[PDB]
Amino acid sequence: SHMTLETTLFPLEGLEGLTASYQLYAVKGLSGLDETEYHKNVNLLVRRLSFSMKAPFVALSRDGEQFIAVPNYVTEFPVDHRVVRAMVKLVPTGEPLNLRFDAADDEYDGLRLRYLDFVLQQPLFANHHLWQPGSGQPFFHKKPLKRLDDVDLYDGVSVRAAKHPEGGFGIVCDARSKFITHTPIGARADRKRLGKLINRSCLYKMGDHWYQFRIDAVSDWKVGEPSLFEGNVPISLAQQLVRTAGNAAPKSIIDLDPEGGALEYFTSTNERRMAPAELCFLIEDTHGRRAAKLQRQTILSPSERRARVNGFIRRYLSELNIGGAKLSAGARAHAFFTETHMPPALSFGNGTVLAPDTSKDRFQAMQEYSSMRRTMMLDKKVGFFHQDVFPPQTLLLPESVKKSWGPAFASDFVGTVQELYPAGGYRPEIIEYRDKAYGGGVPGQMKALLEVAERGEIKSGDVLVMLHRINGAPRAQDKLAAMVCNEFEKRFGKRVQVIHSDSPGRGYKRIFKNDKPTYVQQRGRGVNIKGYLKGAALNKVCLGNSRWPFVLRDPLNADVTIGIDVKNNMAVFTMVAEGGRIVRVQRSRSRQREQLLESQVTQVITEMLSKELPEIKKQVQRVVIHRDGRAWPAEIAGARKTFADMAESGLIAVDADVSVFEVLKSSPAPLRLFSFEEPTQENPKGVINPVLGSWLKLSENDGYICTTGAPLLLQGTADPLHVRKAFGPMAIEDALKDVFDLSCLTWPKPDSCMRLPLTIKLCDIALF
Repeated sequence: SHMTLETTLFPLEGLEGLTASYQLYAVKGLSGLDETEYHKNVNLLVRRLSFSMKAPFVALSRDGEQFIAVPNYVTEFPVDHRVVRAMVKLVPTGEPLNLRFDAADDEYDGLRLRYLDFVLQQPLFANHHLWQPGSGQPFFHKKPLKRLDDVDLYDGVSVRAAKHPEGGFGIVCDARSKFITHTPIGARADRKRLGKLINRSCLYKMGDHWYQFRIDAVSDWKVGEPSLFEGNVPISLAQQLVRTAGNAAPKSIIDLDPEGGALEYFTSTNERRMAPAELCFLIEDTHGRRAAKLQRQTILSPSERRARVNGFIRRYLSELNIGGAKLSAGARAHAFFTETHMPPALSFGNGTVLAPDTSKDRFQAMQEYSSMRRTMMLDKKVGFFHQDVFPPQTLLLPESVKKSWGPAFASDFVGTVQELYPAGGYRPEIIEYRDKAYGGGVPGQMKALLEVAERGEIKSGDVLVMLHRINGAPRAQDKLAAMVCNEFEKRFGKRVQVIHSDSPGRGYKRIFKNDKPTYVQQRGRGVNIKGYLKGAALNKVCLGNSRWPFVLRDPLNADVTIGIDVKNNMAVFTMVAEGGRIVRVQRSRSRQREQLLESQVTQVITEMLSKELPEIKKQVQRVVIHRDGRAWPAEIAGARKTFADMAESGLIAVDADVSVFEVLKSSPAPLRLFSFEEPTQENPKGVINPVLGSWLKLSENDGYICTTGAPLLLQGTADPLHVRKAFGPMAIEDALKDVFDLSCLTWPKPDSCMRLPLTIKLCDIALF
C-alpha cells in the first residue's frame, strides 16, 4: 500500500456558515496605464488600505482591477484616495458580495482566499514568540533553533491555506529556515563600516515588533540626534522609540547609545523611516557566501519536516479567535490514495526504446530506468537519438591560457567529446583573444573579444568561448557571459556557448616530463576534472549543437508547449514539439523589467513558429504555454491572439485551444507530500519521500507534481512543483501529467531527477 500519501493540507472547521465578504468598488484613475504599470498601482494601494485601516482589504480581479471593502469602515474616503499622485475615483458599484466558504467553485474563490488569509495571521502577528519578516511571509520563532558559530538559525513555518479537494477550505504548511547573525550591528559601527552594507537585509528587533528590512541610506543623524519633529522641535528617534513604546517597554528600546549608527529603509507602503544600528542584525545571504556547511543545516529529513509542521500546528494555530471565533485547524493532515505516473518511454538512437518495467516494484525499476538513460546514451550500439557530423566549430581561448594549459585541456576536451558523441567527429579551430592587453575588467575583455570577432578570426557558425569570472555571488550574474552572447549573436552570425577559465584551471598541474614542462590532469581537492570535461562536453557541445540524446517516444497531451521567462529586461522563449524532437530557444529584449509586452509576445511566437511548422507532421491542435512566474494579462492577450490568427490561416486545425499555466518554482502556497515505511528504529514515524510520479490536485486551478521524488532523491525532502492554471481549456491533471513527462527529459544530467520541465529549465540555463 505504498501509494497512500499524506500531505501538509490540514482541513479547516468553523467556516461552515461564515459568509463575511459584503462589498465592492471600482477603479477610475487608469486613463494612463501601461498594461503592466497599472498593476503596481493597485498593489501599493491595497496595502495602504489594508495596513492603515487594519482590517482585510482584498483585491484579486480580472480586467480593470476592483477592491473589496467591509461595510464597516466609519469613513472610507472613496474619491479621496491618492489625490496626492494620480487621483483614482473609487466608484462604489458595491453590490453586497457575501461569500461562503463551501460554495461551488466560483471566480470569487480568489477572494474567499485572500480574506481567509488576512485574518488567519492576526492570531499569529499578535502572538509574542512569533515574528513575521514582512507581509505574507513564513512565521518564525523569536527563539533560534541552533547556535552555529557567528550566526543564528531561526526556524519557522509558512501558512497560506487555499482550497481543499474534498470540498471547502483548509491549511497548507511547509517548514522553512532563515540565517541571521548573532550579534547586532552596533553603536560603535562607524560611517564607512555602515555604508559597506547598503542593500543587505537585517532583522530589526524593534521592541516586541520584529521585522525585516533592506538598507537604503546610512542616515544623516546618529541615534540621539534630532532629525524629525513631533511639535517642530526635532526629536531624536531615541525620543521617538520611547513615544511609540508600550508600558513594559523592553530595556533595549529606551536605553540606546546616542553615539551609534542609524539606518534607513522604506515601509511596505513606501514611507521613509529609520532604525538604530544597535538593534539591527544582518541576514547571512548564504548563497552570496558559499556557506556549504551552512547549507548542510537547512536540509531536513522527511520525518523531521513533518514533525516540525505538526508541532507548529498543534501549538499555535489551535484556539483561534477573530470576531467569528470558530475555525480550528483540524490537526490531522490530508491523505489520499493515488496512482502515481510512470516515467514515459523514450527513443534513443538506432530506434532502441527505453520503457520502465512494470513487474519490479516501482522503486527498483526506476533506478533501473534512470541509470539506463546514461548507459544507453553512451553505449555505441545505441547512443544518441540524433547522430550526425558536427558542422564546423571554434574553441576560443584566453591567450593567457593558450600558453599555459590550453593545449592539454583542449586535447582532453576534444577527446571527451568524441567518446560521448562519436558520430560528430569533433575537431574545433583554436582561436584566442588577447585577454591581458586591454583592461582586465568586463570592458576590455570585451574589447579583445570584439576585436577578434571584427577581424573575422571566427570562421564557422558555432563557438564556445572560455571567459574569466569577474565578481562573486550568484545574484551578481555574469554580465560578461550574457554580453558576449548578445554581441556575438546579434552583430556576427554566431551561436555561442560559454565556459570559464577558473574551473579547468584547477584540474591541471605542470609536471616535468622528458626534459620539458607539460600539463597533466590532477584529482586532489578542487574540481573533478574528468567529470567536468564529461559534463561540459555534453552540455556546451552536444546540446549546444542541438543533438538531443533521447526524446519521448509517445506523444504528450499538448502538441506544442512554450516556456517563457523574463528577468533583467531579457525575455527567453523555448519551444518543445514532437517528442522533444523539435526544440528552439530564442532571446529578445523586454522593455518592462520582468513583464514583456503583448505585441511582442504575439510576434516572437508567430515568427519562432511557422519556421518549425512544416516539420510538425500533425495538424497542431493543443498548444500550451508555461510561464516562469506570474503570467501578466498583457502576455495572455497575445497568447490567444497568436493562435487565433493561425486558426484563420490554416497552420492549425480551426479549433485550436491554447492554455496558459504558471510554474511556481517558488510556490506562493507550498506543500510537502509524504508516504511511509514500517517505522524502523532509525525513523520513529517511518516517513520517506513520495514516489517520483506522485501528484495532487486541490482545485481545478492548482496542483502539485513530484518531479523529484523517492527512488532518485539524494538527500532532503522532495519539493512538489506548484503549477497554477491561468487560462484555457486544458484539464489540469493532463497539464501536471506532461509537466512530469517534460521533466523526465533529463538532458543536462541523465541519471538524476530534474525538478523543472524541459521548457522552463531551458529558460533558466539560457540566461545563466
